[PDB]
Amino acid sequence: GHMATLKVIGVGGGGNNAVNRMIDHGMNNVEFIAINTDGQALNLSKAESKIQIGEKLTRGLGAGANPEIGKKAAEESREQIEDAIQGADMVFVTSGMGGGTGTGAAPVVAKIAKEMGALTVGVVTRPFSFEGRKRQTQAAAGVEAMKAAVDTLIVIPNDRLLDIVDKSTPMMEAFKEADNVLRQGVQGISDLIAVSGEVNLDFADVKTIMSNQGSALMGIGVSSGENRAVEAAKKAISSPLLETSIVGAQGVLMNITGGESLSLFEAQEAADIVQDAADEDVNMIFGTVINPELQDEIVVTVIATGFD
Ligand SMILES: CC1=CC(C)=[N+]2C1=Cc1ccc(CCC(=O)OC[C@@H](Oc3ccc(F)c(C(N)=O)c3F)c3nc(-c4ccc(C(F)(F)F)cc4)c(Br)o3)n1[B-]2(F)F
Ligand SMILES: Nc1nc2c(ncn2[C@@H]2O[C@H](COP(=O)(O)OP(=O)(O)O)[C@@H](O)[C@H]2O)c(=O)[nH]1
Ligand SMILES: [Ca+2]
Repeated sequence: GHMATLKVIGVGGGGNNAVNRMIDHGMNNVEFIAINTDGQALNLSKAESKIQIGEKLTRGLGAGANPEIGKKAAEESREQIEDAIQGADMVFVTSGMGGGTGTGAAPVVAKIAKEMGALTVGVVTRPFSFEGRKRQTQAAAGVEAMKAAVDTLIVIPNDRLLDIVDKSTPMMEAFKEADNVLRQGVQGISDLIAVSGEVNLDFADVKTIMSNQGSALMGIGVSSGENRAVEAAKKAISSPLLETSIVGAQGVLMNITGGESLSLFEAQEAADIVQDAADEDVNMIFGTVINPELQDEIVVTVIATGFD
């Protein structure tokens, strides 16, 4: 045995960007890997591990919006990608769909990770509508290839970022909001592995809900005071940024963390919120953690799968 190990792999520009910002934000117990055709971007990566793919193919340039180049680049560097993944129990592959490198290389990276035995989760963006129909169509083909290669896929349409900004919100601030989805998902699973809960969930439960599943929702809700459990549950299952909503979920992993005041009744309330919002009979795998360092705060974390 061993404690399950997580790796986060950014593929292409947006994925590299997300890795850098996640490192800026602070992340423990996760190995970051930056993968790119673009050697200039890779040289600026904050990631401990860097893989320049397609050296012979692009000679250190990007893939110039041709997803076939990203795919061939990943295939040319297959052994390097294998060596960088080796040992991971879980791999998150993050990439912006629509360009040349991520669209083509990220599904190959995901396929390698899954063939190497890792639980493989993709977190990808679709391009803004203002980038045009061709970019959207190219990205859609990437999303489909991603879905065929991963265990579970989280898709963030970049157009959703236009729903959470005002007319002055800096573009980089909007990008950081999108980063929260992956980042807090990683932090949640890390905490799940590391702590023996009063009603415990561990990596085998993660595998049961996420293995070979397709579309997924991951979310988290923190609340306090009067209706804290219902509120936190509602916040966990309702991100404005995700393409896949909770509605239709057949499998759910749900954890509630609270202080010593965490009540049985409010645990039921929270679990019921997820049940009814799913509008399905949900196979729930339910966990609970008492963190006495919490006072009046409750945290609800949800991963939902089983839509397809
Ligand atoms: C700044 C700030 C204030 C507050 C309040 N916070 C902040 C920042 C962050 C960042 C993340 C969080 C909340 C994390 C969370 O609470 O996660 C619970 C985790 O579960 C656990 C955890 C421990 C256990 F002992 C057990 C168990 N019973 O042994 C247990 F179950 C959990 N992770 C997942 C999960 C499932 C799928 C996915 C994927 F994306 F991969 F698809 C990711 C995560 C689930 Br489902 O559950 N905060 B935050 F605390 F809100
Ligand atoms: N949300 C977000 N989307 C991004 C970011 N960077 C790029 N994108 C999106 O990702 C798409 C592909 O860009 P990029 O990753 O640079 O292309 P690649 O390097 O060829 O894979 C773009 O068309 C944008 O829609 C980012 O930092 N955040
Ligand atoms: Ca646990």
